[PDB]
Amino acid sequence: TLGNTTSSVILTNYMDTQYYGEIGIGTPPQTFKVVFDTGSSNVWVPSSKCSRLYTACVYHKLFDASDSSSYKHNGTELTLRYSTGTVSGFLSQDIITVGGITVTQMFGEVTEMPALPFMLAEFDGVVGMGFIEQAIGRVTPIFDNIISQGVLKEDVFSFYYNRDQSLGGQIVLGGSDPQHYEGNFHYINLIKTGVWQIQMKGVSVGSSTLLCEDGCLALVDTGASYISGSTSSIEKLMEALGAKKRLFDYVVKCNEGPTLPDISFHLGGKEYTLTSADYVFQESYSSKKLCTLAIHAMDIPPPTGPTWALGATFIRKFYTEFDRRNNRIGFALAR
Ligand SMILES: COCCCCC1(CNC(=O)[C@@H]2CNC[C@H](NS(=O)(=O)c3ccc(C)cc3)C2)c2ccccc2Oc2ccccc21
Ligand SMILES: *[C@@H]1O[C@H](CO)[C@@H](O)[C@H](O)[C@H]1NC(C)=O
Repeated sequence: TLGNTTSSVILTNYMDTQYYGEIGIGTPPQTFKVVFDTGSSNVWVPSSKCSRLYTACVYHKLFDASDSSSYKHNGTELTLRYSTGTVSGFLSQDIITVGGITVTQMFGEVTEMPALPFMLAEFDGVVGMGFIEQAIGRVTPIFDNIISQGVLKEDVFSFYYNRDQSLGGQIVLGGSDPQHYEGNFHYINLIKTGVWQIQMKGVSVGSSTLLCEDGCLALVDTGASYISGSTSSIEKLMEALGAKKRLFDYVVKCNEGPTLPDISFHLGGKEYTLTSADYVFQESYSSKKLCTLAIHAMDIPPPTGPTWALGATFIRKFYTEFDRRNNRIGFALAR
């Protein structure tokens, strides 16, 4: 069933690395800062039942079921794994408000939240924008529950991520916002339903296709901060850039940031090009300082990986539309 409704969520941009919006859980609503993640399908927030020995729980908003008149108990144990850390807790049900839409949703109350990395988290929880296939406990994802209401003009959702005092970004549920893109969308069909993953035809450093020559996978992840490849791919890429590997990143000398070549991603029919301005955190131009890149090595395990991931580095240049009706991803140049 389709309606006429489009709904939007204003996002906050934290240092070009974290983009999050707000949701309300319960009656009266308890508000949480959440990441809208196409790379996962579970909704979770920290719990009032999290032990204060977890320092992260001291530093974030906690859902208290005892203050909500609409809460429905479940209790099923749940463990959720991410790139940087793992959370564990139990399932609960309550009303969730996302941009004006009110939906009865099953979500996990997190009772184990490690200080590393959750102390670095500016957001409280996560809202999974993926398919039921990737959902732990085979729990209906929020978008599937929103589609079921028959209010949305279309079964699509769009992402706009700004460059670091105005709008941090925007999510549109049931459409796209033309104020944030230029030209026309170019679509790429998903390899298979269940994942927001597409086929990538090659990666060039300069003009020459130095990587992904025999084809590779690309996960379009709104919950990822960077553009990521396997340890091997990123080693070749960085060697070509003249970047040196540290513990958590690669760096160049700040003076050599503007001289770095363009990086292109062959997706569907087109070439998606990023200049050094799009992938270097250009904090200065000093010969005496090191500058980080917005491209990181990430070994994404099977069945999803080995795969590349196109996170916020890519979405900042290319406004992204996720089409649930036709199992495809659309890109247009972001305004
Ligand atoms: C663009 O804004 C996103 C900002 C949030 C990113 C970010 C980091 N990004 C992430 O975790 C990614 C979010 N999207 C799903 C992805 N899963 S995966 O399939 O690629 C994968 C799964 C397991 C392993 C071992 C490796 C890869 C991991 C985050 C996102 C969602 C959930 C938790 C989370 O933790 C933290 C904790 C601290 C700091 C950043 C994060
Ligand atoms: C928890 O939710 C699932 C559906 O996700 C349901 O089938 C199950 O019976 C629930 N468990 C309890 C104890 O309510």
